[PDB]
Amino acid sequence: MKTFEILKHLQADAIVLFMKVHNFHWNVKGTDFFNVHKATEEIYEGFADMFDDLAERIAQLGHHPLVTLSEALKLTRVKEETKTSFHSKDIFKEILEDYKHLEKEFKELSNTAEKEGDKVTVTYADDQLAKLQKSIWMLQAHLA
Amino acid sequence: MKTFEILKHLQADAIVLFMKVHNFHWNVKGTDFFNVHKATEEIYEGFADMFDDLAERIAQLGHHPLVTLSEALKLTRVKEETKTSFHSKDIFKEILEDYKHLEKEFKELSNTAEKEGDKVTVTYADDQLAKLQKSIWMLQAHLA
Amino acid sequence: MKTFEILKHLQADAIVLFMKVHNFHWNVKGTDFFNVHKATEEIYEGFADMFDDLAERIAQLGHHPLVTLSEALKLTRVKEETKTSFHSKDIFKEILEDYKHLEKEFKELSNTAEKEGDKVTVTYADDQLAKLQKSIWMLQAHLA
Amino acid sequence: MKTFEILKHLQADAIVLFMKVHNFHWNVKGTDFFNVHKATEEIYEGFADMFDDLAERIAQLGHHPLVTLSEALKLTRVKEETKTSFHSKDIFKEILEDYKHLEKEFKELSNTAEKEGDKVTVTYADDQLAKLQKSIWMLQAHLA
Amino acid sequence: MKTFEILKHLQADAIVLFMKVHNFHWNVKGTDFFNVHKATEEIYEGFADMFDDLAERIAQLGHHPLVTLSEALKLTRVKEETKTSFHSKDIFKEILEDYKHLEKEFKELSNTAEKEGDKVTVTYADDQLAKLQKSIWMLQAHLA
Amino acid sequence: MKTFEILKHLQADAIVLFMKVHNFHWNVKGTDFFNVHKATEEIYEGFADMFDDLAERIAQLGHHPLVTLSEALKLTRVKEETKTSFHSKDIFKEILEDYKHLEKEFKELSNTAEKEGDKVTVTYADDQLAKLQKSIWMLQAHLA
Amino acid sequence: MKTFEILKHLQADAIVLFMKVHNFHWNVKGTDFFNVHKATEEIYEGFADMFDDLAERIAQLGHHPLVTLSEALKLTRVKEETKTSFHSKDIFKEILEDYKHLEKEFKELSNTAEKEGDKVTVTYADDQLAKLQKSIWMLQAHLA
Amino acid sequence: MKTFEILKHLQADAIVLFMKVHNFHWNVKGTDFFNVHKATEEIYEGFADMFDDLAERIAQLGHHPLVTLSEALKLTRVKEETKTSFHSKDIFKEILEDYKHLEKEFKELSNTAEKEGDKVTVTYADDQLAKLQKSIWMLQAHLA
Amino acid sequence: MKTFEILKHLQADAIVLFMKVHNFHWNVKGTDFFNVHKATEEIYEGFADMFDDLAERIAQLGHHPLVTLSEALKLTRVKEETKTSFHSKDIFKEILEDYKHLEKEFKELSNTAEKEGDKVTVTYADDQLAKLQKSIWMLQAHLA
Amino acid sequence: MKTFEILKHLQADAIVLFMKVHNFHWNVKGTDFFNVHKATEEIYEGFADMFDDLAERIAQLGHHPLVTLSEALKLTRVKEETKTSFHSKDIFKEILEDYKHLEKEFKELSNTAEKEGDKVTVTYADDQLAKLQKSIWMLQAHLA
Amino acid sequence: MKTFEILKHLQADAIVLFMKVHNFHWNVKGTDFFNVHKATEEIYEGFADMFDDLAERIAQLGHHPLVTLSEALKLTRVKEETKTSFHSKDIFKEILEDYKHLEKEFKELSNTAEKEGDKVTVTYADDQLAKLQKSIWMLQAHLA
Amino acid sequence: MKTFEILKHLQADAIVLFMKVHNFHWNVKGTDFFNVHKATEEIYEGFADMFDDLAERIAQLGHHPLVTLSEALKLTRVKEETKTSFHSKDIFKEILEDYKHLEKEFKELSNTAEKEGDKVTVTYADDQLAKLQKSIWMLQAHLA
Ligand SMILES: [Fe+3]
Ligand SMILES: [Fe+3]
Ligand SMILES: [Fe+3]
Ligand SMILES: [Fe+3]
Ligand SMILES: [Fe+3]
Ligand SMILES: [Fe+3]
Ligand SMILES: [Fe+3]
Ligand SMILES: [Fe+3]
Ligand SMILES: [Fe+3]
Ligand SMILES: [Fe+3]
Ligand SMILES: [Fe+3]
Ligand SMILES: [Fe+3]
Ligand SMILES: [Fe+3]
Ligand SMILES: [Fe+3]
Ligand SMILES: [Fe+3]
Ligand SMILES: [Fe+3]
Repeated sequence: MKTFEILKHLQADAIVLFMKVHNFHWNVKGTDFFNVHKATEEIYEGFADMFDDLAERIAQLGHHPLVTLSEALKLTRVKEETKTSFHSKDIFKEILEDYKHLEKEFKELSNTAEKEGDKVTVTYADDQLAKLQKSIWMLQAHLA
Repeated sequence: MKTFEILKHLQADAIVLFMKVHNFHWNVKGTDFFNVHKATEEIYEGFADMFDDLAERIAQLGHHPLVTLSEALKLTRVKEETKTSFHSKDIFKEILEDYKHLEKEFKELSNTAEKEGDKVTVTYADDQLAKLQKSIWMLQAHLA
Repeated sequence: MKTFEILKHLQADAIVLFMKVHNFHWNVKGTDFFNVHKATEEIYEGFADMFDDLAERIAQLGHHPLVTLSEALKLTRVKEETKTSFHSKDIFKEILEDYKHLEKEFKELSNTAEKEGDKVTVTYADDQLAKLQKSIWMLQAHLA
Repeated sequence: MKTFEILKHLQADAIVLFMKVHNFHWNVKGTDFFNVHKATEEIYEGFADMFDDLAERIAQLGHHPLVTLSEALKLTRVKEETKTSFHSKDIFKEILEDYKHLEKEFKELSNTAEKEGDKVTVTYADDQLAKLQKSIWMLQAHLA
Repeated sequence: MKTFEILKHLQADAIVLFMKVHNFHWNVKGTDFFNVHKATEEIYEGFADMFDDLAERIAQLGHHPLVTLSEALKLTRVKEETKTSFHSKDIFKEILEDYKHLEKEFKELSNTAEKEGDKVTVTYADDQLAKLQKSIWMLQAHLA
Repeated sequence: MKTFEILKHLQADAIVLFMKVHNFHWNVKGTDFFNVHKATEEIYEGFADMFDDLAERIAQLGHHPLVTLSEALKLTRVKEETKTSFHSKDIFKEILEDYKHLEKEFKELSNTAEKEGDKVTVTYADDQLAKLQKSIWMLQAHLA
Repeated sequence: MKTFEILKHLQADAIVLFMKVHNFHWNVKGTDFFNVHKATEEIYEGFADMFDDLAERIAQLGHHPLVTLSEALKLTRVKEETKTSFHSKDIFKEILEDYKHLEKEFKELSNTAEKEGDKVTVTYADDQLAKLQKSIWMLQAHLA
Repeated sequence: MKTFEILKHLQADAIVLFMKVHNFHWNVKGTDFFNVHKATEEIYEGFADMFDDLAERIAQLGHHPLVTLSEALKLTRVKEETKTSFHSKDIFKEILEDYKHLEKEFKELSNTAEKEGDKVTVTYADDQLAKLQKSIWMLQAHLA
Repeated sequence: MKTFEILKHLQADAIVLFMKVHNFHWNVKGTDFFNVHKATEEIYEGFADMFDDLAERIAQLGHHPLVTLSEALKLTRVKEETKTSFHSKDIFKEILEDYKHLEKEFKELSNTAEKEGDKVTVTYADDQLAKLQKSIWMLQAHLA
Repeated sequence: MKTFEILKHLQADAIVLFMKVHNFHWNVKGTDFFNVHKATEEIYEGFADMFDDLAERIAQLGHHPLVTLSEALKLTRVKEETKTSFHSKDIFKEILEDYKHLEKEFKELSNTAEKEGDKVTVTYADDQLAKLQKSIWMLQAHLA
Repeated sequence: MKTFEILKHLQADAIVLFMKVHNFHWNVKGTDFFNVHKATEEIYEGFADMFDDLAERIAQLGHHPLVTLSEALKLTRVKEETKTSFHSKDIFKEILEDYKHLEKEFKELSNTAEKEGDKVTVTYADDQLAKLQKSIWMLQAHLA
Repeated sequence: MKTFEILKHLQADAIVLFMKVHNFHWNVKGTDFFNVHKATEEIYEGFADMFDDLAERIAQLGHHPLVTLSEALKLTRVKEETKTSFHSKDIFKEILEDYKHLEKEFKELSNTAEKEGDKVTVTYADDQLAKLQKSIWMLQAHLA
């Protein structure tokens, strides 16, 4: 699996997670509501940035980003969430597991782009790893 | 078709159009590139607001917003765009036709919510009509 | 009961609730203290805006707003709170019930002002309903 | 008289009042000069917004806004002011009477647009009524 | 009369004056309307800060602030104003006399808190005296 | 023709051009719509500043600015535009010719005010020439 | 009297007027107190800028600005004000007469600097004339 | 123990608490993570201000602030925390006890500086007491 | 010498020092020019604040501030500086000695206002001491 | 060719391109004038940053940046543009080819600095590649 | 030598001085490093503004600005600096002499543009003289 | 020595240098006082950021940051400074040598993290090297 393919799969994961976290946003229950509600807004606004970043990296490489939701659904490795009620504990557990998935995928992006001498994608992959590793650390602490 | 059903169909249209306009964003060609590129960013940021607005209106009404992309695709009336190259003329024509569709749908939202005495949804529907009518006017002028 | 009378009763409720929520502000206990303390500040600052809005709507209609606390106490439908210690759960339950009361009263304001052809008051009533319905939704979620 | 006709007459009134209030701006006498001078600036900047708002509402409806001063003068119901010296009392009396005129005209705009099912114009008419009713209240108080 | 008692009486005066000055705000007549209207807004926003400051000082001392309007009315030394029409001269005279009252009361707060070694309350009392003495000076000049 | 007369004729031209450019604003057609629409807004906001500047210069000189639209129409040298549809090319050509006219008139203002020793008007005339010469240069480039 | 001499006399007038207007600031009586108090602050902050501007112009010319109050008093043409109570009418009359004096002096600065080919001082003199002529116009209107 | 000695001991406590609270910052566990994490950042940024304030007060008095960590450790009365995992409850209890300690020490600073006639240090001590008393109140409420 | 007398003498010192430091501002020589030039601007802007503060404190006490430069010169204890060339070393030495003078005078203000029970003036005196003691410390370091 | 040599050649290219793009800025013709004019300003402001960045990287490495235009002209690989009239199409083609050149040169900077273990220059080279690749993508789209 | 020729020679001087001052920026030695480094940045950012100003003035006059570095070098009267190490004293001396040169050249620009009746260029020349005369004054003081 | 060990030693160096530079801050002597005083504040605010950055990197790696000053003192390689008086020359020499030390240590962090495939730490190490290399360059210039 080569660089543009990894990016396209990640673009698909970003839009799917943009959606899944909106679900958490709307359907969180319990007294720390304002907190989760606030934090989920910042998270899905991050996914939409990731989505746009990945797409423009694909274009700059000479390839076509994904341009439909059905292609997103075809290419994603993320399970969509159908439940409609959550406490902060359940939401943080879900987001953690997805963060861990993305962390593995950005690690492969980094390593594969290095093998092809694509320095700009390495730098981009390494910047996302830094953000993911920090969020994973924080979420791991929420659950302890 | 009752108020929450109309809202849910519109929520589905917003996410699908959020995606379609990203396509225009990435794939516009020609010398007014910066202009289109800039304008499409403002448009899909509007769809994501519309998406979140509609969802929270659905929740406040006691119902569940849509929480998956496959439900978006099931409920939408919008055709997804598979082409990957455009000039500003082609993009503006597409966006106009979709604006006209939404304008009809928000008109039905307004009228149906009035029949049920749902004043808050009327006000919301009427605010979106004002924005749509202004954008339609402007787009109609781009194409003249 | 006619438009200016409904407004005056609501003006009385706003000042009384401005006070009741200060009580919650000062007397909240437990580890989410900063959260409640912050949120109550935003709530009673909203009541004081509501108080000033209702008063100036009364004046514009040709009538006198209420100008004393004893008239507030005479006209209010809100029970004053004498307790001086609370957790976030108790505070959110109280505020919800009062929000529901105001929501019924703004609904009557809307309907009565429509019967008299007072469009400006309808618009104002409908704007407050939108805010109340959103806050009710959120508070209902805090308690689930 | 139908919706676009009422709007066009109002567009004509806005430009004429934009001018009349500049006259007050320049020609106010007495020790509260800074006050009037300041307030008239805010008033004619409001008329120019009203002028541009009405024009773009006319365009969105499929019709042509007025595009010349002589058409403004043909269609206006406002008497132009030829005097060149005033105290604050004289200025506030003039502006009040014109505000009352506009308030009647926006009331007809609201009612006529309702009869045609033009929701966006109703909302716009109702927003201007709210501003006019507040300014009328204040000006009525200046003169008491 | 000991420190917390003086504070509680002052808390009662602040809410009562918050109300009385709203009356001036709404019911001022004459050509300097914008001025009074503006100044009264800044004054009652000061009383609400004073109200919240005094309450939190009471809490920090281990005691309960007042939490109802009827307790405000029981403890206040301020006469509520029932009239509903004023010129700037009448309003400034009223506010001056109330400022003088508060100045005497904050002087006693300062002296009593010194006798108990309550340095934080002294500093707070002395800060309010500085504000009151400046406002008294200015109001005394309005009336000369 | 003496200084105050030249200023008054220019005041008349500014209001007439304020109007003519609103026409361009509303009635521009073609794909660079956002651009023209944006630029015309900045242009007529400049004319309204010019209008107010000229008027206050007239007042400071001891004379009366023009205070009616019919006096504007009597004194102007600008032809009002009755057409209601344009491309950017047609709009820029129109605005250029009017800029050239104003440039000649501000040159006469400068020279005549110098002959009377009116230094403040010279400085003002010279500042407007600088702005006009820059805009003329730019518009001349649009059409090449 | 040559350029640096005119500047030095003006520097002396600026500091003396800085002081005289502080007197007005502190000692104004009557209900428009806030207005005068505000306006005098802006006026003496202008004199202190004028003072610093004139001084640095003197230095740039190779000469020494005045560096003591007694030299200010020796060189000034302004009468110091010993009274300690005023209404807005008395204050505006005083400031007008001093503005007229400065206007004559800046006119001589302009003409003398022209005779010596000192373009920078001309430009500076002409900028102060513009400010003075505008303030004179406004003050003349306060007194009508 | 004289004024500069009390200040130096407090400087030592501030740096030690700056460190201890970083520990809480990094090692907090549980779902209100964002809250604690946020609040601890604001707390240790306060200690570093206190540290710099105390040091510059010592210098202004003619003495040397502490300039090494080992001198901090020699002079501090605060126990360093070696544990590396906490919930919000444990953190708030720790911070409260340290706040109470500092409150006693600033009380002695105030009283000792009064005995020496050092007014600036009294004012500084009294300002820190106000902040400490407010934070103690809030923390006491977190634990109820 | 009683409180208002001490204040009036200090008002006289502030205006005289405002002037003396302008001299330093204009006439500093050497390579750290920008530094001194910058710092002197901040210093004389402080004196003008001190001047206005002292004056309004005098007024609030029922007395007349000084309103002429000749009264400033009569009452000041500060020697005016006639030299017109300095290095940073000479300027800092001068400013230090004047700071020390003011520090003694504000100490007497504090002590005398305490004897009369004038708490607001004490607080004001103590705030100026804090600023003076900090500046003295810094200037003493410049010269070491 | 070693790291400092590559940097110095790039410094020479940046100043030469800073100049060439000013030419485009001034001499662009056609109706999208504002667009090009705006974009060229942002481009040559980027070259001047690149120029200063490269120079300070050279200095930090122990070597001398280029300090004359004739050394710029000696070392540059960029052809200077002598034509003085362009449409947006011609300008974008020119800038693209130069962007491609710089992209090759920054790729060599990256690879050579890696061979010498100069991590800071690699990071800097990789950051410029990211910017260049994005601009190349966009310009390539302008021309399609 | 006529107006456009003088401007073009000055454009050449601005780019050459932009470069020479970058040299000072990078190569200043000694403890006031931050100061020089800061000041040189502000100076060469001024030259680049001067460069762009002169160029656009040339274009507005109907002529071609210089568009290559070799034309800059051909037309300049400024000696390029080849040294690569300086103290603040050496840098300020260099910049002063170049400021004096530009001051003579802008004086000729002013006088020649007056002879041709080119008012806009006079105003521009006179504005640059004001800036140059102020900087010359300051630099002359650095060296005393 | 492995990655987390290098980070922990650096965390210890950051807190120790945070302290040492406070010493320079407080105890600098001579006329460029404001400069050093300002620069040291920016430097120790950088160390506290470095301290917090290193700590959170340690936590994200699964290890415990240092949480006591005595552990800082145990692990540091930096000599604490006991002197209490300095000129800018002495301070800059000290800070340079410590910057050089940190530069060697961040180089080892980079190389060791590369050997373990820890990309996020490499990126972080390389970002600190860039800052250190720039500061070293500047400090080296201060001392030349
Ligand atoms: Fe994008
Ligand atoms: Fe939301
Ligand atoms: Fe209000
Ligand atoms: Fe518009
Ligand atoms: Fe609305
Ligand atoms: Fe509060
Ligand atoms: Fe105006
Ligand atoms: Fe000018
Ligand atoms: Fe200055
Ligand atoms: Fe400090
Ligand atoms: Fe204080
Ligand atoms: Fe004042
Ligand atoms: Fe730089
Ligand atoms: Fe430009
Ligand atoms: Fe942190
Ligand atoms: Fe990076």
